[PDB]
Amino acid sequence: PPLDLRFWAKERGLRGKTYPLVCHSLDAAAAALVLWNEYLSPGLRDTIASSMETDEEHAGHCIAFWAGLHDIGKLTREFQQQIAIDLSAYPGEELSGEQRSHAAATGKWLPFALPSLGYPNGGLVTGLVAQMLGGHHGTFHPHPSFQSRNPLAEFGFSSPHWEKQRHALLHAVFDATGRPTPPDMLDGPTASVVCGLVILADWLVSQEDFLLERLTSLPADGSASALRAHFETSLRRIPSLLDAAGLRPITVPPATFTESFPHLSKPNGLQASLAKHLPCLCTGPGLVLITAPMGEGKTEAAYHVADLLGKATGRPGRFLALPTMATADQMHTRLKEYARYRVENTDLPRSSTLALLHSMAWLNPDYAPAVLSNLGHRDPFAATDWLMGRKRGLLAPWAVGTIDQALMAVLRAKHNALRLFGLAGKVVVVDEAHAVDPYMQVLLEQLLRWLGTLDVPVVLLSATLHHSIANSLVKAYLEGARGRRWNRSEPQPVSEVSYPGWLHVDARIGKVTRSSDVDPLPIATTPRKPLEVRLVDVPVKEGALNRSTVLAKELTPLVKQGGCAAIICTTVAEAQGVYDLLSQWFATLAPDLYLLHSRFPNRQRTEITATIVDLFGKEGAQSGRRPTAVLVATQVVEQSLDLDVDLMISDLAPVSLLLQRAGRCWRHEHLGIINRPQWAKQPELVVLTPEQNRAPWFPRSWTSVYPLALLQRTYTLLRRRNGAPVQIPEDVQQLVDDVYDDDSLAEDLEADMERMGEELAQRGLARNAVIPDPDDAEDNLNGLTEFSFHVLATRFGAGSVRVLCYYVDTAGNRWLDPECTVEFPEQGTGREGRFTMADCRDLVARTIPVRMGPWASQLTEDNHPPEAWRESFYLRDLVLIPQRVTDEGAVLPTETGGREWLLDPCKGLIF
DNA sequence: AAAAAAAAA
Ligand SMILES: [Fe+3]
Ligand SMILES: [Fe+3]
Repeated sequence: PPLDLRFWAKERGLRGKTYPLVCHSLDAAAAALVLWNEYLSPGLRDTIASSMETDEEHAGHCIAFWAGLHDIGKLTREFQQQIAIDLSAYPGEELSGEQRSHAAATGKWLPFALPSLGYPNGGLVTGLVAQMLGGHHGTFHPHPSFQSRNPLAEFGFSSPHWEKQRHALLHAVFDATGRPTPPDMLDGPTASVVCGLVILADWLVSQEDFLLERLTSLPADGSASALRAHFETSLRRIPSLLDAAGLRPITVPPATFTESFPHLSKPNGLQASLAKHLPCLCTGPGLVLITAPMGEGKTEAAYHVADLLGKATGRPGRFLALPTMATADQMHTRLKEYARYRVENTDLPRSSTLALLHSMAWLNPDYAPAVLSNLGHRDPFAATDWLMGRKRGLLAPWAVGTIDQALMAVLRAKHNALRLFGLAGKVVVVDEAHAVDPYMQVLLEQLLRWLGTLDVPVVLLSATLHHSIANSLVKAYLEGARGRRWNRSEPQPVSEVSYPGWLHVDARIGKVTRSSDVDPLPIATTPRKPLEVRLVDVPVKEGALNRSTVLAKELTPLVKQGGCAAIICTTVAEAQGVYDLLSQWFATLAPDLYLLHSRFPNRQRTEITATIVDLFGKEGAQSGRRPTAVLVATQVVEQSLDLDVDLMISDLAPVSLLLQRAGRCWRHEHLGIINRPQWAKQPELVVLTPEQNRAPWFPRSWTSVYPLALLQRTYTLLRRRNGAPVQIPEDVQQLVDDVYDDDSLAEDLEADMERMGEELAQRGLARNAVIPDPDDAEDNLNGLTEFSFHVLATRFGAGSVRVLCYYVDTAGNRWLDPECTVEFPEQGTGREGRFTMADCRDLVARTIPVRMGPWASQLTEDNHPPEAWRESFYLRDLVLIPQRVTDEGAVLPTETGGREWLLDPCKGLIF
């Protein structure tokens, strides 16, 4: 039966014309063939073809065939009738009432039509292929279950008339894709990756410009030759689609370590070790763990290892995962200049974007941009509009972003196959591994498991990391590589980690090689004085600390001779108070005071951070800008601050964090450009702690952020040391390990029990969130996107919402400032009162993250933005916090949600 | 009671 072109696949946006289902099908086939050849990493074609146990050319054709069958389910009365169409010649299959999606039809039809071409009826291959294609809008469905011997009919495909056309179309794409034979073998995780591929094919050839063009040259009839021609014409056009979307591979030539960093004069201990010992080890897929301090150039080490693992696996793509948006912003810049220098300066990639992947990237004026428009004229690595979209970010050839963007691949959620696919062709590098908590850790573990089975190499960077965590992460990777999980009797892969140190895991044979194994000698780092740690008891007034006496004593030498010092507090109110205390004291004269926590407007925090890393940081010490200054802060000090302080005062915290904090003490001493006042004899950490009145007691505010047992364990650990200073990095790992491993450090058995149960809560909630282990998804993709009864989180806990303070006078008119000069925008200044990106930028610059709590259940009408803001994705979910201002001009504490709020210019948000 | 992230075809 010659096929009927009357059946459509697209209408909308086409100016009254419709695009025939055959044509869209072949476009998709052609798009997949091109993607397979010009987009996929060489080593991913190799992994995919191995699963299917056939050659790359056959694999590709199979895949092109499948992709051209994705919308076969549209060929039904239920879909076709949505527009005007003459179906007089096709009686039967009357509307069932089911309202069943075209992608579900596809998966319901294919299992029972595919055998007519060679596929095994009831076969594993047949089932997966159908299920995968049914998942093409991001949701997988169950295998079709049926009770009769006529499954086609049982599922609604009962018209012989409609059935010939469904078969004509099946044979048409089969013919155009070279009639490939069915593969012998196919498996879940492979199929899930191919699905992402079929999705990217649908998306690319669905762009209105592409469709409006193809509409000029539709085939004349449904003849084989007209259809062969359409396919070929579409083949011709797909590479321009890759160039326009920014998707071309970025390949970097092999080089030595010094060739790759020519402005690096002295290669480091770490660096010399890795570059010397790893190339022999990197023979194929595998994991490298590197644990080392700051200032040891782990960054340059990782780039080099990534290129090694890259070449070995035929994976030129990169994804670098960062703990924060700020650090991802920094690294994206770093990675860009590296790529500029490294790629052949003659042949710049002008149609290959290096993407930045996080939720605040759109509002980045550097990154965000301001069709075949300007093809081959963009700046190399520049962000493309296409790659701004949706869940496309991980399809960029190189990308840097939050670890969260990688974790979303293994969460039960729509289009997680897309992110799996985008990751599958890359080398993935996760930085700051020691910073992922138990919940994130179970997610990182399922990710590692899935990368392992997909042959993607992984570099894990960490500061000092507990051996149990290191073990978990390498065990998961290995579990994926080898196709089965660990036994209770099987010996652990990592029983000790050293700091500094590194480790390599071969996916194939499962062998773990430590650095100590290949050189007995320890790796040399920057020599530093041992860190002095001193416990100072602090009096307690009304369950809180009276830091008064102690702050006076320890800071007095600073008031005389100068120097930089930092006071770290466990909560915001505590930091807010301490700043008030030193505010009043310093009023009696010299020296500078600063305050940083999370509760400042975005612009003001970027401001405070900048003048702070400026004064205390490397560039300030090198510019002679370092003052002759006291920082008050919360755990913001823990991430991403270039600071060098002469003294640090911290509340008690888990040693891991207390050691991380103390990384600021004399951070840049080796560079003898730095003047330390006389009283600064040693690098020293003063740990504050309540004076007790038999297992240590701590303020409730502290035990709300850290587990009491953990505090107790750390206190005991440090007391036991009797004033002895900490050799860095010599005693570091020991302390990290023992604070958990040593049970005599926990005298309060009830609290230690509550701590382990809390961690059990975290791991278990994560275990519910993630997709199945690759071995559980072998013959069935359905649990990848299955959930019932809300979006699943990449981080544990209640989360935050951004708030926007506005101000009211006694009318009351509403203003954005306390002066009441800048009016509150009901509308934004764009044509037709619509908000621009610039509007959203200047607005989001004033917002503040607030921790979720009871207050959010008690909001009213005047806490919600106007009708107009409901339009903008960026402004929609904001919460307004009113601030009364008197006619005299004073700003008053103002009720919202059952408490009072006050935005102070020096202390930020108070409640 | 910290910090941290987070419309497609
Ligand atoms: Fe579709
Ligand atoms: Fe489609």
